[PDB]
Amino acid sequence: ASEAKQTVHTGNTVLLMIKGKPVGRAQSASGQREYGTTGVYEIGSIMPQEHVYLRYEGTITVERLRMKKE
Amino acid sequence: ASEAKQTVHTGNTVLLMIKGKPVGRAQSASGQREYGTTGVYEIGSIMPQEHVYLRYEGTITVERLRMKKE
Repeated sequence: ASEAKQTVHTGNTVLLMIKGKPVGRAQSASGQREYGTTGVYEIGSIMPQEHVYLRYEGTITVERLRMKKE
Repeated sequence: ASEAKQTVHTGNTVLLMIKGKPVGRAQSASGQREYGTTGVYEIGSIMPQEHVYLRYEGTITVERLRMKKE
């Protein structure tokens, strides 16, 4: 039995590709992402009035076993 | 302590108003005041005999985040 209504990605389900070649023996990939969300405050209340996005940042980290070639 | 019970004013306990409308996004206000207080000296003592007020001056500075309107 194979159902689509629930499914999760897994290490076996996902290829990593660079320039149209799959990366062999990749052990992990970690993608991280940040928007710099800054809260707006003013005289008259302690509450945040608003949030603003100010600076996008992100990194991709890859661990791999060192092959003898490629 | 409850806001109704604090002994000290704090930024949330006060509002800034001009022409009967609250000034939004107010970050700070600084009020300064000078009296020109000058000491009088005379021959026979090294010490000021009295101080006198000469010229009142004062400035109020307001700083805000710039809104898209108002």
